[PDB]
Amino acid sequence: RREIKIEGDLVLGGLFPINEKGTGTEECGRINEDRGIQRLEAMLFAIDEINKDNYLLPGVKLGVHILDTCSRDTYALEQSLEFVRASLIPLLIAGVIGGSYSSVSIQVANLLRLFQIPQISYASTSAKLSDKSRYDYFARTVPPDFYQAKAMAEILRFFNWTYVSTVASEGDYGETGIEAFEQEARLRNICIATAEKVGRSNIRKSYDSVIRELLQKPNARVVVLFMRSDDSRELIAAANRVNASFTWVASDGWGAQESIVKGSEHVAYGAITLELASHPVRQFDRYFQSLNPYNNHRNPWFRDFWEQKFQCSLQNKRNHRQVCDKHLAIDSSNYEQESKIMFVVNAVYAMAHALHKMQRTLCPQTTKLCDAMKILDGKKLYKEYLLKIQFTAPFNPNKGADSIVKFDTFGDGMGRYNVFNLQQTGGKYSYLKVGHWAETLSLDVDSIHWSRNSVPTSQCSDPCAPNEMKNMQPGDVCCWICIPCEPYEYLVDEFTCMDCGPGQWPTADLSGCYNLPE
Amino acid sequence: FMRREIKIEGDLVLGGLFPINEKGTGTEECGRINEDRGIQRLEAMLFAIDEINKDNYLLPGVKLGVHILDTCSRDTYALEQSLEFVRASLIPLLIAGVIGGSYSSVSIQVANLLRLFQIPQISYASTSAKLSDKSRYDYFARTVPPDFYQAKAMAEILRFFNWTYVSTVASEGDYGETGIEAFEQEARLRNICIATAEKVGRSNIRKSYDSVIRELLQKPNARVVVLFMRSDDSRELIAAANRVNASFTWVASDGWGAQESIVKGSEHVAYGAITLELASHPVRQFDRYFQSLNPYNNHRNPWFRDFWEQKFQCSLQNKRNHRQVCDKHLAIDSSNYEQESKIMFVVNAVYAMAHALHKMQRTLCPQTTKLCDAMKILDGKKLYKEYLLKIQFTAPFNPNKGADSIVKFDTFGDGMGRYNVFNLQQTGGKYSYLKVGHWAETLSLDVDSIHWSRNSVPTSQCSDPCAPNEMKNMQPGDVCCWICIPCEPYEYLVDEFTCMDCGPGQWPTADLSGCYNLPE
Ligand SMILES: *[C@@H]1O[C@H](CO)[C@@H](O)[C@H](O)[C@H]1NC(C)=O
Ligand SMILES: *[C@@H]1O[C@H](CO)[C@@H](O)[C@H](O)[C@H]1NC(C)=O
Ligand SMILES: N[C@H](C(=O)O)C1[C@@H](C(=O)O)[C@@H]1C(=O)O
Ligand SMILES: N[C@H](C(=O)O)C1[C@@H](C(=O)O)[C@@H]1C(=O)O
Repeated sequence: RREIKIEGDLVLGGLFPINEKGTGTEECGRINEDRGIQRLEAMLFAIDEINKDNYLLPGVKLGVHILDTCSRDTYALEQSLEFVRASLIPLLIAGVIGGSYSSVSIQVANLLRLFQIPQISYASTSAKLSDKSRYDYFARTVPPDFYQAKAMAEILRFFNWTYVSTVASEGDYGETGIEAFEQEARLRNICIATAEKVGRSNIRKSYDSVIRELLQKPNARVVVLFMRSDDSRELIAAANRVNASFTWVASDGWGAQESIVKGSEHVAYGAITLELASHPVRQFDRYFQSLNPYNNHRNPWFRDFWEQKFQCSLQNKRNHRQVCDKHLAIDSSNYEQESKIMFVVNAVYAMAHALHKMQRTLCPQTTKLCDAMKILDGKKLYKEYLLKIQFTAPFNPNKGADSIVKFDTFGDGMGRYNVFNLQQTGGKYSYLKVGHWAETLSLDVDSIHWSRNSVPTSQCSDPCAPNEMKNMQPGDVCCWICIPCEPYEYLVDEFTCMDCGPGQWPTADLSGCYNLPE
Repeated sequence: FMRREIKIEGDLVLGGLFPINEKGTGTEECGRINEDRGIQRLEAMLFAIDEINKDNYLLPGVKLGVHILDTCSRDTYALEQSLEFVRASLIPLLIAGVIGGSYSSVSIQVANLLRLFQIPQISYASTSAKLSDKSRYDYFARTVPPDFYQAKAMAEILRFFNWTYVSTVASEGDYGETGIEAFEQEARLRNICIATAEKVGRSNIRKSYDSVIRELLQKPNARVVVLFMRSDDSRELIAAANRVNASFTWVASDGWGAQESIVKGSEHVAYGAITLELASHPVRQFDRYFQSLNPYNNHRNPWFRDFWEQKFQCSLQNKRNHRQVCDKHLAIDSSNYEQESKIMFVVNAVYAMAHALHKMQRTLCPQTTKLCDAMKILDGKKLYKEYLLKIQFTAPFNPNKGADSIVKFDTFGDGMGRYNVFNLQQTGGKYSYLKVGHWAETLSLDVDSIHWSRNSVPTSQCSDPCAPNEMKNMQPGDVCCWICIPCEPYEYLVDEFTCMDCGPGQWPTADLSGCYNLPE
């Protein structure tokens, strides 16, 4: 029963997948270091900054009530009940920052709307959340996968990968994400060899079984992935067991996390992944690296985090071995800012700017929470927050690279993505930015390192022999057969053989006909 | 400081929600006791549970407990209270299902909460059509029909008496608005125009209502006013009309229904009103039960005392600093109590949940009549889809079995769309409601037994009637309003809307019905 409760004049609830999904009968498992602990600290970071800022909510201290979602929608939902009992020890919640997984953000959203509690997600990308008729108190600093799916399909359409396999996570993230892709695929004449999907309480066999099925479609060497972070790790490990090798094209679920490929790097080599377009928040690196078990007591999960990151033990762990060097530290050699940290910070600041404007509007005489704001109107708040437009928390260089945080009419963020390629050049494995997507695809193909040093081929059928075969399309529009032609016929075009006619014969290259002698 | 509730343990527990108290006015959350739709309905659930707990053929071996809460007639409050039902699935009683919501707004919000934890819910009075949408309210069912039908019965009654020009007033919320929306659609199809569409709502005071009356008055021709309002709001509107002594022929939905409490203190303003209510029949055994209740033998209902003091204008030792202690011989009886119109639906709702749990226990626990391990943790999703397919004869408390006394649900989880039409009379010096018809699929009513307002069957049309002596009825663009064109002295009225030349040698009769020959 861990949580972070910090009092304040106004309190923001927070939800993070601090722990991985519990396996079997347990509800929570291992620590999610980057997407759990880091992101949690980024909200703590943002709250601290805002509490030191004399121009944003001066006179109104922001507190928090942060809870673990353990990467499970049902668990996050039960936890969230904590945010609403509040409006009846318990802290009144002005708004909630959170949900990483779309499924948890959705369920939490169905609960928070009942009590008019605004919610801002910093990572939930499902297109379902754009529906303001169902999630009317939900907003997010990231875009809907309606766009990510387009970026992925256009990438395949570029390298002409017309025959691919897809595996998607069960849940609102993977399923709706994969559906969007399928639609985008059709429109670009891309066929799906086989559509697999893993899900809830799935064990090895479920994944091993997916690898087998992918293998049963040898021609489909490129496999599209729209899977949760946890499931991705599982699928990669499975491929590693039977040493399966495909060119992976995964969504942000996998993203640019090295943790997903750890221990199966050669299997994911050459993979192409996507992640929302972002830039690290510099002041955050300083904050996070200054954290250690001695100065960070407000984060009840930090000790378990520390022990797992460094393979520790102090006096607060199970019956293990190897105590830990008091000189260990989070630093430039073992830490790298999580890709979505920026969105966590701007989500919190968005809520703050929305409360600030509301306080200036209802409390014109003081900087304090006046009686008129004693009981917040969350409906108004949400429609005082949707219209917000401000420059990304100080923590962002320039102001011309469109560093403005604001929301769509659907409460969504801008659909900008970056494309990455998992390389290893320097002995070590890393993600290199090899392109991006803003409205049209963009990537310099020369910097990409493929699997098996060769740009992958993923088509239904083998290419026809030149010397004489014509391309023949059967019933579908992806597969075909090759029909060698009569020695006296030439290829008027790729799919049609025609008689050169009397006195004539086809040219060595079969492009035309030359006259016969004798 | 003291938030009351009823907690009775059992092998299985049913949550309950009833508007025991009226909406609180101003800063307070709850107000006066709602006697009929509050206390009665509450006790009808306690009644049903007792009977079930004595029935050896229904849930024998499994005692039903309850967790009944007050909604104070407010969705937000009902919502906060319901949280109690979900925390339970984590002192607290585990909820197998919830019986409740009277007002649609509370049933809807509660349904939005309960579905998240797959807790089945059966409402005994919420009629909003929205609730038929199993894509949003997938854990909700009800023993009553959607107003999709009630609105049709109302529009067909107007179309009958040719009331083509009417005003409407709807309560803000899912009951009044969706209800009035259905009527508006039904009206158009039957060529009925709406003079003015008013609507009262949340935190509304006198002026909001007085203002509605004034606007109704600004449409004198529309003498018939259609109402689709909550009980509480209805009472306000009628009180408002009573102040400026405004008089219209009211056609109200079940919200008003056949409650005498709505008209009390303004009976002459509501005289001749026509109201609808769901077709039901009193549950005889309940009369006996409710009548045997008194502050001495009914300690399990923590609201009964307040109830008592208000019904009789009492005081004992558990009340404010008032006067007049109360006669220890008072008693609820045939002279001061009449079964609330929807009691039958509360009993059936509760019985439906029991039958659903009963069938599930017989299925999952084949060796005993006890709640076996297999059912220690109920699968609410299954319960709901074991409960939707339920079909049984109305709790013993219903005579015959041929008048279709079978409780079941639509594919939408709704009940059957059958209504009764009532007329507010006063013949015997006292005001009362008289059944003057009913609606099953087609309207039906014997016009002769109806007592109208101002002893004359109302006229509710757009334009003033044409002068006889020479005017012809003329229809412009719509089918509700018209203009009257006096005719030439040499024209007669071949028909109400047509003037024709009598032709040479002839001249129209004083009456204008024909032409007579000219002398000279
Ligand atoms: C097939 O893909 C290659 C690789 O980008 C490209 O050069 C070529 O133009 C494409 N051909 C088709 C079918 O458009
Ligand atoms: C309604 O109008 C019809 C047709 O004009 C008429 O026959 C009927 O009597 C009217 N209904 C009543 C009873 O007012
Ligand atoms: N975009 C993911 C989702 O909406 O579910 C979210 C990823 C993240 O936390 O960055 C998590 C996921 O892997 O699904
Ligand atoms: N049928 C009403 C509704 O759906 O809201 C319900 C009436 C009742 O409790 O009998 C209450 C109301 O007044 O609206």
